[PDB]
Amino acid sequence: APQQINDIVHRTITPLIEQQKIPGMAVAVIYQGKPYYFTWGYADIAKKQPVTQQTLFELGSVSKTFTGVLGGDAIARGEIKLSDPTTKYWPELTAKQWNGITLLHLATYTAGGLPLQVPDEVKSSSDLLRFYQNWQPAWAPGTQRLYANSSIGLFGALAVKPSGLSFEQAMQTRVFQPLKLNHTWINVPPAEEKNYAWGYREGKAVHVSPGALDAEAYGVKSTIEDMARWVQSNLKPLDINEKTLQQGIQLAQSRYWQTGDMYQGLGWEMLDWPVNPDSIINGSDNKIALAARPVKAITPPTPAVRASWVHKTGATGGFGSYVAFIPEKELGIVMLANKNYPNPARVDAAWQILNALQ
Ligand SMILES: *C(=O)/C=C/N[C@@H](C(=O)O)[C@](C)(Cn1cc[n+](C)n1)S(=O)O
Ligand SMILES: [Cl-]
Ligand SMILES: [Zn+2]
Ligand SMILES: [Zn+2]
Ligand SMILES: [Zn+2]
Repeated sequence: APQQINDIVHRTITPLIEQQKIPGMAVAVIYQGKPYYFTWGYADIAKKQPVTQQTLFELGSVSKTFTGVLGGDAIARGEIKLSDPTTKYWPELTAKQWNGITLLHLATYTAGGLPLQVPDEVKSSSDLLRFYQNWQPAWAPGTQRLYANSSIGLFGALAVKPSGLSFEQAMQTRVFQPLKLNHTWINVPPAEEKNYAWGYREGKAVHVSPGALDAEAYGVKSTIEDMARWVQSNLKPLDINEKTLQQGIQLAQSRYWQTGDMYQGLGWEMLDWPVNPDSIINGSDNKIALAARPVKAITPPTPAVRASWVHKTGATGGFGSYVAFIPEKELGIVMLANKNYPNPARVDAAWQILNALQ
């Protein structure tokens, strides 16, 4: 890699690892469209297995970017419309509060207060229906954004219904395979489990536990190479030969709602570039990122703006991830770690690197 990249990566990430006690980390810096890879530490401490470019990490909520693009691909196929009512795809959702809640609201967390989590007691389709049937909204739809796995999670599940495919089969055939993400998995196959890093929480080795709608909201695992290719695909959608997927990527970066200097896409979140770094750093703290905030509709949604900081944080019990990119500059970064360390530390490091390379 260019010396300038090597230097800023060492001086930014090695101290981050020292400061945050991260056991293993993989970073990809995309510079002029090309990924440069860096690894540190161990995927499995006790076995002394190093992190490599083939190590699988839990992406956590970075998974929502795949769900948003899959939903965009379904829009481009004409299979769904964001204005469609939820009940078109789930008629059994007869409760009156669902009158007026659209797929747009589900995808963008604006349904009116769907909770952050699907309750752990939900273990079957019948349990899931009772959960949504009994939910009482705190706000009218389309007025407040409250980040929630139960919101975009339902969006993903319903968006694939017209295809007749399971969510996992839809994601594999319509996103992973066309983009040659051949080491990205909702369910890690046994033959690949040897590359699956352990996450570390308070010293103990942990993996994410199953949960309702986990694949849609936080359940994808991937390598640093595949995630760099994901960033390249979102930086340069016109390079993708499948037209519905090219357009789905663009639709996921459209701006549907604004709150402060942040715009809500499908999975992705966006800000105008140049960005105020303190805003993205401070705003990534869960105290803010998970709080309810009023939104203003953008009608029609702004088509994907090239001069944007586009990003998503993600976490599981034992992992912490971050992806950010700037289409106008063909600049991006992926940071995968097997410790869940505070989001602001992730964003600060990413901005220090990309700012140095602009
Ligand atoms: C996106 O990053 C969301 C991640 N969810 C985390 C979290 O809430 O901190 C997990 C995945 C929570 N969770 C709920 C149900 N299950 C199986 N995990 S993590 O702490 O376990
Ligand atoms: Cl140094
Ligand atoms: Zn040094
Ligand atoms: Zn791969
Ligand atoms: Zn392989």
